[PDB]
Order: sequence, then structure tokens, then C-alpha cells
Amino acid sequence: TAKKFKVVTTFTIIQDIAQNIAGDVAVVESITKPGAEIHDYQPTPRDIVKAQSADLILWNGMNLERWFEKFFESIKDVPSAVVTAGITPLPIREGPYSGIANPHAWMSPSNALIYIENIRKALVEHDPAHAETYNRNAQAYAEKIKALDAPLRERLSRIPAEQRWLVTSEGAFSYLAKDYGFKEVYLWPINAEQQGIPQQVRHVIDIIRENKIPVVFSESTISDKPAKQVSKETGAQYGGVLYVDSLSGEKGPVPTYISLINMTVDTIAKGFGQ
Ligand SMILES: [Mn+2]
Repeated sequence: TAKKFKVVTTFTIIQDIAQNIAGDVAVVESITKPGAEIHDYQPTPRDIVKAQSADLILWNGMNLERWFEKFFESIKDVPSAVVTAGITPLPIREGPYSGIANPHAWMSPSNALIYIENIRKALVEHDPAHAETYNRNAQAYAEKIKALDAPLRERLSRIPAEQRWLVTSEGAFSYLAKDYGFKEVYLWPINAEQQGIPQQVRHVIDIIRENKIPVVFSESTISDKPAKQVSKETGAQYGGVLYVDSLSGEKGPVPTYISLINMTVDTIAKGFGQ
């Protein structure tokens, strides 16, 4: 066991999934730090160094990392792999990114099985000496992710179907909402320029009052202020922060992809009174 295979991912969710497949034969590091905004991140010369010293670079695609393709052009002789191949996208409904794929495919545990398989195939292709370890690790981790779905689905099914409105800041939850039958309301369709402008807040407030939706949420890499404004002006409580674009630090409450899915579903469920 000389030097371990080095994998660099764009952001922390892919880092944790890939590290579960890598196990002990590869080290996986994320370009973006926990808590950093991932959509419009601005890479630095130190990020170039980190990616250039990798043996393999993984990214989400589906219009997540607006910085990645310009960034990757600076990188020489390092293979890359998009980990969303074979996932059917949901389009963004409105705004300047309307009609392109929503990037947040990982919030569906079913979709995470495809992430796992894409990451497995890339590691097997570019580090074939350890294919047996990657294959075995991916099979074990897929087993965990697959069993994750039933308790979550049952938990959210307790909410009456007609009351299943998921009101968040970024429209980051479309794939989770589809899986578990939530209608989707958000202050902005995808992180970008305009986030909490008027008209946006206005429309969400009207839908809240119309349907007496009991709770609204923010997310961990953006400002909580628009969501707290919406809850102050309406009958909805501020349900807290959901995790979607970033894990927490390793000593934080959301250190892993599994903990992110569980925490986000628990917070939603608690926002509705379990
Ligand atoms: Mn996002």
C-alpha cells in the first residue's frame, strides 16, 4: 500500500458518498468547504492546486457547479466523471434558469443509488487495481441507502397528503418532494442573483395564507432572513434550516450524506408536528 488514490470532488455531498465507496484505498476531498455556497463558488489558485494533484475529479453536472467547466480547463491530465449520468432530471420551473435540469438530484434516496453506481464505475475505471474493494464497498453502502427509504417515506406519509406543502428558500427540494408527494413552494428557484427580492416573497406569502401552510424553512448555505420574514408575516412557523447543498463539519450535526437525508426529513416532519 504505497500512496492512496486521490479523489477530488466539487462539493461535500459527493465527497462523503465517494469516501464510502473508496473506503481505505482512496482519500476523497471536497473543493468547497462545509457551509460554502456551491452554485456560484469562485475557485482560487489553491483549488487549482488541489484538483491538479488529484488522480480523479468528480462533479455533479446538471447545471450545479457554474464554475466547474471553466475551472477544469486549467487542469491537465486528470480524468473527470459526472456522477449524475442516468438520472432523469426535473426542470427548473421559473426564472432565468427555467427549463434546465434541477441539479439537486441527490435529495432523492433512490437517485443516490445511481450516484453510488456512477462513482463506483469511475473509481473502477481509473483505479482498476482496487476494483474489488470499490465494488464491495459500493454494494455495502448501496444497501444502507436502499434501506434508508422506507422509514423516511413512512415518516413523511404521516403528514396528510393535502397538507404536504414544502416551503423553502431555494427550490432545492424538487426531487425529495416528488419522491414523497409534497407540493413545492420556494422563494427562489435556484441560487443565483436574485434571492429574496419582492414579488418572490409576495407569491410565497399568498400561497401560505391560501393553504394555511404551517411551516417554512431555510437552508444551510444561504441566508435565513427571507424565510424568517415570511414566517413573521404569516401564520407559518420558521421550521429551521434544512441541509441540501452542504454537509456540516465532521464535528457538526450533519457530517454524512446519510445524516443529511435523515436530518432534513426529521426537521420537515417536526415542522409539521411529526
Ligand atoms: Mn442549491
